[PDB]
Amino acid sequence: SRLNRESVIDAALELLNETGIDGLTTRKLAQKLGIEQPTLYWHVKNKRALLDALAVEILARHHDYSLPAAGESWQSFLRNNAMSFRRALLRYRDGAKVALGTRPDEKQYDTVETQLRFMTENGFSLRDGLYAISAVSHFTLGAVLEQQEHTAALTDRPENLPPLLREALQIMDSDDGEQAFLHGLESLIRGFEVQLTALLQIV
Amino acid sequence: SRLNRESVIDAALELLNETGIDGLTTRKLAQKLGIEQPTLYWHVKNKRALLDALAVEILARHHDYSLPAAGESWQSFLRNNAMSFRRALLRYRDGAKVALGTRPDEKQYDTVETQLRFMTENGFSLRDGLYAISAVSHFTLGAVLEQQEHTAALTDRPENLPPLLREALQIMDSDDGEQAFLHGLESLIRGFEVQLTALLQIV
Ligand SMILES: Cc1c2c(c(O)c3c(O)cccc13)C(=O)[C@]1(O)C(=O)C(C(N)=O)=C(O)[C@@H](N(C)C)[C@@H]1C2
Ligand SMILES: Cc1c2c(c(O)c3c(O)cccc13)C(=O)[C@]1(O)C(=O)C(C(N)=O)=C(O)[C@@H](N(C)C)[C@@H]1C2
Ligand SMILES: [Cl-]
Ligand SMILES: [Cl-]
Ligand SMILES: [Cl-]
Ligand SMILES: [Cl-]
Ligand SMILES: [Cl-]
Ligand SMILES: [Cl-]
Ligand SMILES: [Mg+2]
Ligand SMILES: [Mg+2]
Repeated sequence: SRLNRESVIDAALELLNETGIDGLTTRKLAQKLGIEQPTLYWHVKNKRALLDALAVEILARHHDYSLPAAGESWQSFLRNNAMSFRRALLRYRDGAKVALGTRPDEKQYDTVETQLRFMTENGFSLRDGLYAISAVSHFTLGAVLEQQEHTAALTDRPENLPPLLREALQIMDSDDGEQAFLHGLESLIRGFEVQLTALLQIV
Repeated sequence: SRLNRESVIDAALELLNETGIDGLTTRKLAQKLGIEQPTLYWHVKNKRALLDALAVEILARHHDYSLPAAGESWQSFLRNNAMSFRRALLRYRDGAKVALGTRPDEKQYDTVETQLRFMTENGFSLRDGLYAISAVSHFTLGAVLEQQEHTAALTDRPENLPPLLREALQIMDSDDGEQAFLHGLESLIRGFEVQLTALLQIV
């Protein structure tokens, strides 16, 4: 079928959604596209290049809150951004795994620059703004990964529980992870705020 | 060589450290142990079972701060716990990936029960204590994953940067991730504290 970037990525995303990140091999991608491997190699040199581009396209397709609204507070922006990031990562199987370790793509420069600039405009040093942004990303990535990967293990295989753990597992099995995610997100945001407002005060 | 649980795990950990989580196949494990695949299958039925046990053994070997000291504050415990968790996950290549999605093992029941009990004793509901513990784990897992996975991509492949992003990348390349990790950890902890102390107050 068609082998422009867009179609190669479409097909890769589809494949990722079926077989997960393990199953995203160049041989399997070639199979899905209906082509021979040297044909694919002309367009896609290895798994790594594919993963970088998938990371970018996942956000381009489904990350709709990349930018602060007019007059939006930094707290509100971080909140909306994190929820959108989460939604995008959950869209595809192992999407958070795909996103891991990446750096902003040229196509993401203006977006991430605006994010960073906006933090500094709200009183953060570049460093402290970056630390807050990173912590939000890491927390969100960790939550999504444990949610997605837990689900992959339940279909892989299936008491003596002490009571608090028994109940803690009941709490976790009664929700997809969103409740605990949103709770931790508020904690994290308020903590940045305490830090930011403290200035040079011991806090 | 010897095929008790301990030796199988030793060898798997070694293999993981060399080839990462992709390279941890039962065929390669058999090769390292010097055995045929049906021999290995008797001891290890699939990759999933191997991963669960590796998650457990990584913490057993290198997670030394699983339990609160006598009279230790919950804040201090969470801090020390998170640092220890991080250190354990960084010990092996893709260790954080190995740990993802798991649930406490029977061998971890008493430990995690004590953690949960200790939070409740310090004023948290079981739910809120769990939410704090989870957020710490997720944040820590996310940070380690992006640190480890970033490093794997630098050896996989190698300007037009706007200034804030340029500098943000300089900041990130000048440290292994620990500084930003420890900064986010304090934010997260203080946020739990604001939540906890607020009780029924609007906060
Ligand atoms: C500022 C920044 C960000 C990210 C990032 O990886 C990064 C980096 O690797 C080095 C220096 C700065 C950054 C994000 O991944 C990203 O997910 C992202 O690309 C991004 C985006 N493209 O919209 C975001 O929404 C941000 N958000 C999840 C906090 C975050 C912003
Ligand atoms: C309480 C709890 C924990 C963990 C966990 O996975 C979990 C769960 O899946 C369901 C319900 C409760 C828990 C941890 O993974 C673990 O990493 C862990 O096993 C653990 C340990 N074994 O010592 C920890 O140190 C904890 N810490 C990283 C916050 C955390 C505690
Ligand atoms: Cl074409
Ligand atoms: Cl295209
Ligand atoms: Cl606002
Ligand atoms: Cl033996
Ligand atoms: Cl043994
Ligand atoms: Cl203390
Ligand atoms: Mg990133
Ligand atoms: Mg866990």
